[PDB]
Amino acid sequence: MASVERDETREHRIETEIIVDAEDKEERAMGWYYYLDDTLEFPFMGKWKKKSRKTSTIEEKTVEVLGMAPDDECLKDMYVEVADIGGKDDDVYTAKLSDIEAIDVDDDTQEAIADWLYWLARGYKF
Ligand SMILES: [Ca+2]
Ligand SMILES: [Ca+2]
Repeated sequence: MASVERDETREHRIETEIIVDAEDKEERAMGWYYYLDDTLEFPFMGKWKKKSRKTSTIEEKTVEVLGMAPDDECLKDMYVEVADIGGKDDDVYTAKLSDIEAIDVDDDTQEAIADWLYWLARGYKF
């Protein structure tokens, strides 16, 4: 639980659109995956604020975000394909959406990310 709520409007829009028929874990994951992709307008630039290896601290890296991972990944958690801008600029990886923040993106893309970060802080429902 966390108080990451402007009002119960978010909970009701999750309930009446994203997960309305979903409660089996695969459906919960797919409901989130479908509406998050559709809201996000990839490609976009972001910071991979990777949870550190040392502690609950952050090891940031600057990345280009190509798209959400396959549905085969997105059954377990929200994930995104990413390419390192910092040095490689020629190779690709995958990151949790839970460890990404967008940079200079449109409002709808940024809202999907912020809303997912609220769900992350809330402690999930699947
Ligand atoms: Ca069901
Ligand atoms: Ca889309």
